[PDB]
Amino acid sequence: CSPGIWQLDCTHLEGKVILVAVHVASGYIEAEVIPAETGQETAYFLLKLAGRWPVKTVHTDNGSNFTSTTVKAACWWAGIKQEESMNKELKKIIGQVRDQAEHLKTAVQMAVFIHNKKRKGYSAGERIVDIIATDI
Amino acid sequence: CSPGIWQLDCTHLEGKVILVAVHVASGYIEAEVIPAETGQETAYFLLKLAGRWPVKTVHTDNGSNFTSTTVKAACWWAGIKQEESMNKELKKIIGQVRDQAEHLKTAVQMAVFIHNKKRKGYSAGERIVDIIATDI
Ligand SMILES: Cn1c([C@H](OC(C)(C)C)C(=O)O)c(-c2ccc3c(c2)CCCO3)c2ccccc21
Ligand SMILES: Cn1c([C@H](OC(C)(C)C)C(=O)O)c(-c2ccc3c(c2)CCCO3)c2ccccc21
Repeated sequence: CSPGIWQLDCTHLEGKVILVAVHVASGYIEAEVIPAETGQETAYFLLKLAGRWPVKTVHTDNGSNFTSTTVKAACWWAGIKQEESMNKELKKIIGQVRDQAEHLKTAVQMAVFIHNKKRKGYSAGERIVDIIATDI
Repeated sequence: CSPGIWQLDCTHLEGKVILVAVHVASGYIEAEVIPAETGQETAYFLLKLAGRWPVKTVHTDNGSNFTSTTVKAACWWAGIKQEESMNKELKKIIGQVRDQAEHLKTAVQMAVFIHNKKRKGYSAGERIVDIIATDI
């Protein structure tokens, strides 16, 4: 599909919030552990994401995630418009690696690493880079 | 140069710590505002970075940044080996945009966005994506 389409959602583990972004065209994932499931966190995350990738449109499974003024401000400034089982796979790898790390965020980043590097025969990271490069 | 070489340093503003990573071959920047200039923050940042890009070697202007056990553990797990004026340009853009945002971290991410999108005639983001894709 379009190379600038992303998907953004939050999942929960150990009473903590995990913000997950998926480059739909590729399956590449970015994730962060946030204290509160607030629009301020979502907006800051969006700013980080747009400065790194060409983000055209963002989809979500909880539309109310994108109603706060802070979120709309972030999408406005970065020129972003609104528009899986990835949470389940990521939760799988997280469960697999959880005991190697004290904090949940470390295991989250470990799982992101594994998922993006996994070969399927390019990997998710290779796929996102190649799609965005080709589009150039 | 080699597409897997990164540069990592911390700068200071408003009594806060900004961790800055530069993809040397391209000039692409990632940055985060951290509470303390500790090895734990550096290690977590490195885990995030390696899961997103093919990180082979990391250089720094403060070698003692990479002596903590936590840092070496992160480089071990991700398979990372040790080995500008970007801080000044980034500080420039940050100064330019600082009044549009309440928090420093928002202005930092704004500056990262501007720098990575700036045209020079591809941009830094386009360059990193194209280098890493070509290397594929
Ligand atoms: C607290 N802590 C952690 C780690 O937490 C941070 C990443 C935030 C530092 C955590 O939650 O277990 C590490 C550590 C660093 C790297 C690393 C791993 C664990 C596991 C996967 C591979 O990479 C570590 C090492 C020596 C002392 C203390 C440590
Ligand atoms: C506190 N706050 C912020 C912003 O802080 C966060 C990003 C952490 C939310 C800050 O430091 O000024 C924003 C805001 C959101 C997006 C955005 C900008 C500012 C400026 C550049 C373009 O993008 C915002 C909006 C409505 C109410 C409160 C706000």
